[PDB]
Amino acid sequence: ASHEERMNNYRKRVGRLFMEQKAAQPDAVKLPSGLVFQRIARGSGKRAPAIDDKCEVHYTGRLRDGTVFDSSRERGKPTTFRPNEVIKGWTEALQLMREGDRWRLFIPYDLAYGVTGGGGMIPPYSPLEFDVELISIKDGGKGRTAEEVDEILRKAEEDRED
Ligand SMILES: CC(C)C[C@H](NC(=O)[C@@H]1CCCCN1S(=O)(=O)Cc1ccc(F)cc1)C(=O)NCc1cccnc1
Ligand code: NA
Ligand code: NA
Ligand code: NA
Ligand code: NA
Repeated sequence: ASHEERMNNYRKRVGRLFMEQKAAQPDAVKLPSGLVFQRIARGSGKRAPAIDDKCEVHYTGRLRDGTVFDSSRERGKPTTFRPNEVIKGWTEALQLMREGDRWRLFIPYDLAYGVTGGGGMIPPYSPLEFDVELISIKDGGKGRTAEEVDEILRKAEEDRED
């Protein structure tokens, strides 16, 4: 095995251990895609964004070792994204969040920057950790209802072992 293969095998191994350890947290929820989240706060909003709604958020992104690769909080002002403009783990999570929700997201590499990595700071095969707060959705949000979301999340917890 070449060095690159051995290095990426290592990256995949420790990344998978990280994902497993975070999914085993009692308040963590694992979704079928592989996305894991913990609720930091439950918002009072009643609608999740649609795939093309503009979401105002505060976030901090960290690698498995805690290194911060990007943070709107450090910039002192929120950032606005649509779900269809962001990595797959965020696209999925945002459509399951309502205004005021604050989540810790644990994103496996295949729902993040994948085999190439990104930004110079995220190497190949990196899981990512985000603390994300959904502050507002432009014009209220045209996605799932709070009740639709909660059923998905309830049912997701039920079928964890499946
Ligand atoms: C301007 C922004 C809309 C772009 C967007 N950003 C993100 O989706 C993530 C999550 C949301 C917060 C922002 N970040 S981030 O903080 O992780 C970026 C980052 C990475 C590495 C680093 F070193 C520093 C920062 C992006 O990349 N989309 C392209 C794409 C889509 C699907 C698959 N792959 C790539
Ligand atoms: Na971390
Ligand atoms: Na939610
Ligand atoms: Na990644
Ligand atoms: Na990566």
